[PDB]
Order: sequence, then structure tokens, then C-alpha cells
Amino acid sequence: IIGGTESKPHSRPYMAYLEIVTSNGPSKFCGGFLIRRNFVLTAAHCAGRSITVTLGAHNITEEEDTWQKLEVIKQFRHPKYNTSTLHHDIMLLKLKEKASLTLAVGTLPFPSQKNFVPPGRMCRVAGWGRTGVLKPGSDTLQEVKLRLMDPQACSHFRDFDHNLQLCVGNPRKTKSAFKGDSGGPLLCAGVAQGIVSYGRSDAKPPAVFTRISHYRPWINQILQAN
Ligand SMILES: Cc1cccc2cccc(Cn3c(C(=O)O)cc4ccccc43)c12
Ligand SMILES: [Zn+2]
Repeated sequence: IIGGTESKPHSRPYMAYLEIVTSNGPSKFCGGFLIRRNFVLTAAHCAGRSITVTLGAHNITEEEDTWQKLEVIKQFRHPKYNTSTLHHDIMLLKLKEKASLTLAVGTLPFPSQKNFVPPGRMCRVAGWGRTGVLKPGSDTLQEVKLRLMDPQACSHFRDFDHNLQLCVGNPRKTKSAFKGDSGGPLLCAGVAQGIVSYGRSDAKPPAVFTRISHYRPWINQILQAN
């Protein structure tokens, strides 16, 4: 998160910190969010050979009783995820066991309604990602308030599509999701409407988020079958 504030500790109890293993490089990291006691939503580009989820974290360098470190038993990457266009950048992770509900850990289920969210309003995103181009991932959970933009603001992303994705962050400010915030929720009036996907390497906003409303049928189909 660039240009944000430190979250109040444990104030976003659905937030998940993902450690991503690959066979041919060191660990990588993403965010995500708990939508059922045994399911985390994140970005498809966060897939790996194996993943471990930490729930209940604030400072990810300091072990505490709120932590739950949980094994992922299976990854459900969207079957149409495209590494060229980056369309359909969404994935569900099934946890080996259901998480414990505490003050610091809880779900964020979708409401019944799945209305298309138009441009104009302010929403908020949280993550442990980099705080600038030359800066390392934050030890503490950070968050920032960003403007939903008209889709023409994201035209320069030549594979951007308004039906599939949200355009997020006023270009006149530095405030943005960035590298390492991958997979985190964009909440608009307390409802998850987006998932951090991608942006510019130089961190100039806006960035591109997956539009959750488009994928609600797919999300439901995985949950009901598993
Ligand atoms: C999340 C994010 C936000 C803003 C700007 C970004 C600029 C570049 C990449 C990312 C995230 N990202 C990464 C990575 O290296 O972090 C690899 C990758 C592959 C497919 C899709 C997204 C991807 C950005
Ligand atoms: Zn604590």
C-alpha cells in the first residue's frame, strides 16, 4: 500500500497473509480474505506449488496468540485465467480445516445482492505490500482510501475491460494498491467489490482490480461443490 495508514490492529479480521512456494525460487507473498471458515479468496496470479495462510495477523514479523497458520489443501484457480491478458485473475483456496472464530479472525460473506458498481465512490483496500517502488513489503497491515474511476482512466492498460474489472485510484495522487497487495479485498461501504490484480511497475495509479460481481456465479459453484 502506497500513501496509506497503519490499520488498527485486528480491525479487518477477514484479512489473510499468503506465503506462496514455487519449485524454482524463494517464497513470494500475497493478500487474500476469508469468505468461509475454510475458504480464502485471492488473485489467480498468487497460485503456486503450495500455499500457507496466516489469519489474525497485524505485524507479520511478531508471532502472537491471535495467529492461525493454516494449511491449504487445494487451489481453485479460475479455469479461464489468462497470463497474457490477465483476465479472470481470481482464485479460491480451500483450507485443510475450518478456522477458529475469534475477535481477530472472522469471515466476510457476500450479501445476496450482486449489483454492478459504477464509477464515482470511495472504497478502501488493505495489504502488507510494498509502500513504494524501491521499498520492501510492510511489516504491519496498511490501508488506503481510493476513488473508483471511470473505465477510460484505465485505457492505457490495453487488456483492461470495464465489465470484468474496476479502475481504482485517482491519477493525481500517489495513493494506490501495489506489489504484494495482490489478492486483497477492495471494500465499498463494508462490502467486498474488488480484488487487487495489477498496475504499473512505476506505481502511478490507477490500478486494476477484478470486479467481484462478474464472478459471483463461479464463486458460488466452487463453494457449493466443495
Ligand atoms: C498487485 C500490483 C499492483 C500494482 C502494480 C503492480 C505492478 C506489477 C505487478 C503487480 C502484481 N503482480 C506481480 C508482482 O510482481 O507483484 C506479478 C504479477 C503477475 C500477474 C499479475 C499481477 C502480478 C502489481
Ligand atoms: Zn494482536
